Amino acid sequence: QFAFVFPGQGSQTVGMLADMAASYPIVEETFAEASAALGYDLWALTQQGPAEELNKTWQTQPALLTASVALYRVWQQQGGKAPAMMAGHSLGEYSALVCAGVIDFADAVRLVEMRGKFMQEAVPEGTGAMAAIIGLDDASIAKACEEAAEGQVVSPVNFNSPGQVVIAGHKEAVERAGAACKAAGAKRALPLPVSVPSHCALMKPAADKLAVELAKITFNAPTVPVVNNVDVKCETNGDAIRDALVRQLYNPVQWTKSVEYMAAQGVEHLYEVGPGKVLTGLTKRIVDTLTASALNEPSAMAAALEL
Repeated sequence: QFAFVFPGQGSQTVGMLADMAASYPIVEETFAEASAALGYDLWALTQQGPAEELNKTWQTQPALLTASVALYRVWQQQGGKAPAMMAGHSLGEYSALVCAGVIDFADAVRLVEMRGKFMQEAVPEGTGAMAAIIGLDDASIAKACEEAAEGQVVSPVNFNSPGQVVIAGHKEAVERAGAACKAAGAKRALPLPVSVPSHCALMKPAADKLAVELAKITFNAPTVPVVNNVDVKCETNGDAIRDALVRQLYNPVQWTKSVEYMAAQGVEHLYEVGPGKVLTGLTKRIVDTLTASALNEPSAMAAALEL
């Protein structure tokens, strides 16, 4: 049995899905739906860039959601069976919820554009930072962050695998926390092209704004289980899923535990339904007997549909 996993920010690149679109018209048709909802040509953005535009998060997010939904649509069109379960990394959670029939596609495109805007405006540029902590155990990192906070905010915001954890918060506190992580024996603490300090307390007021928008949108029952980032739970109540998306924004993404959870449910393979191979690469580091592969090139898509 397999699950579909859907990537988030960082997985975009200019030119992504070009080959798939050339093999499958439903890709650009899907992007045309999104672009009608957005009021600009999203496909052209993804194909032409420039990178700096594609990397602006209120454009990144709809771009990624659309890419993932397009790939799902190809799978389904070509006779692919539904996965046993779905999960997505931050933005990817929205993609999963669309593919699982919870949120209308166009609604979700508009939603994640607004999500990105709320996120971008959360704090002044130069206020926040993110850092990747490499080669330290989850607990040591949380403690380093606690000690380092000193009435600012800093906390683990992505648990991506054992020994790969992103922290975020106020710039100064993220500096202190990095240093402490190093001191605690971390192999690296790499500063990221952040700005937006996602998935920590700094995102509260953004989350409160998101809540207001989410409430306007119809949520349906999922047709396939979606493991959520915040609680590692498969909610089915439309209104519980909504609430989990609000809480998602200012709480850590529990990716490590979500992958463990899927494995525990009997999932044996993760297909990454989106551009890049980021979640694919995480998989074996979380559960070494799990396999993963991406479904963003025609041939790979073909090979999977043969199974």
